[PDB]
Amino acid sequence: EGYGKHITSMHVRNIFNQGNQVIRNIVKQQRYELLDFTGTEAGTTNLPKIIPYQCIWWRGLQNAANVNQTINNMIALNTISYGVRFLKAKLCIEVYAVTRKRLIQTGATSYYTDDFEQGQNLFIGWADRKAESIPITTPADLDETKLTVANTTLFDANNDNITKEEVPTREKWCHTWDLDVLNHNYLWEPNNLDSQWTLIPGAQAVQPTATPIGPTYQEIVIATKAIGANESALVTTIQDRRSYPRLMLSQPQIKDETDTMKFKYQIRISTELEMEHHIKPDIANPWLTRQTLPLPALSGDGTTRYVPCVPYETHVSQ
Repeated sequence: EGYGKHITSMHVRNIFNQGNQVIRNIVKQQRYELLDFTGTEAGTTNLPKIIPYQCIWWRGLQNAANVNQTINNMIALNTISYGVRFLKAKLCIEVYAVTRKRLIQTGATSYYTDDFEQGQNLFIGWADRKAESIPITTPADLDETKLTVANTTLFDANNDNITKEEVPTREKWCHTWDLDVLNHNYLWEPNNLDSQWTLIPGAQAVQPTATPIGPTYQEIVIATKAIGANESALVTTIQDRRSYPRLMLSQPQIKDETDTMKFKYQIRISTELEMEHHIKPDIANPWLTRQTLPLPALSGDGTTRYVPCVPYETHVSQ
């Protein structure tokens, strides 16, 4: 018998883990940006300005210069992680200033000037009553400033469907999503989120026929995975339905002597998406993908992509 101080008989011991380790990263993006309803150019128009939180721009793809390190952390962790679960998403819009171009006419100059409105607000619209979609072409289109849809508005005199929440200056609007829909201990494939036509977790059973997504929107997923040419994994899980109504920013519609008085806003968009990275285990186990199903994405040859914004889910008594 060994007399050492630390001596103890061997219990069955293997230190290598099974993947129980979880890093709980957050990916933050914080942006002070312009909302311009004045101009005639693209997203500067009077049209509402969409927030495509379905398109998982939380990465901050709409520009390459907004990458912070939280991404650079996510990019790394996705290298060492077999799977991920997004357990929260926190969106907060601050309204610092409000501004509107007043029209001035002198000597047929017909120039403009800007005025502060402390009494008007920023209307945050929801599609919650209607079914709508977001056209997507390039990551740039994910910019919530310059993103628009033609002939769309938050104000329809015939029927007003939108659910609206007005944000004054010196006031913030913070909405939060719970993005862990995956029961039975399934996870999301690691993604560095370099694709705009990729989408957010949650099950909107709708998918465009022109861009068939596959099962991952189903409330029950029936899917397969390659895991090499020799093997295949059958990924099968339940995930709760989720409805992500189109989130639209807009000014009030003020009929003015000429054409619907225009405002412009200064806001700070604060986005922190919370991710739990389940790191790859100490030993290679490619078959862990049996627990992972890819992030939903719009697959197709087209240059443009229409994401379902589907507003809501009826609740039936049971």
